[PDB]
Amino acid sequence: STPIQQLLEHFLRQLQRKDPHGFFAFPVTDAIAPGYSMIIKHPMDFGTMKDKIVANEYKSVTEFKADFKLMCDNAMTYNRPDTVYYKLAKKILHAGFKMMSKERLLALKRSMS
Ligand SMILES: COc1cc(-c2cc(C)c(=O)n(C)c2)cc(OC)c1CN1CC(O)C1
Repeated sequence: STPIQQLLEHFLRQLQRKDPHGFFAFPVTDAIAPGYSMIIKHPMDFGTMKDKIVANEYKSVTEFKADFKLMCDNAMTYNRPDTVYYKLAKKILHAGFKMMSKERLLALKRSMS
């Protein structure tokens, strides 16, 4: 395992503990959500992101943040605002971007000197 992999696994774990029922743990299927694929063209989930970290598919924290935003955006695009999925996606989005903020990544960048 590499330093970037270790850092991405930490961010992922801290994000995964916000989803207790595992609604974002594995991909959304047409069986679980009717006509999902007709609406969501670029699907994403925590499990897909885990495989990518392991496969060393992330060159930056930005690439990781982009797949995380994608996951939350898809849940807010498919589901209406009064649903449990939309509300959880909104909360985990705000949580991930506070945790992976410019101020936090800057403090980290400066600690690598
Ligand atoms: C992958 O797992 C599920 C994902 C969803 C889900 C549905 C929509 C529409 C949606 O946008 N997102 C993001 C997730 C719903 C599920 O069923 C209640 C499950 C089943 N699992 C949950 C565990 O408790 C059983």
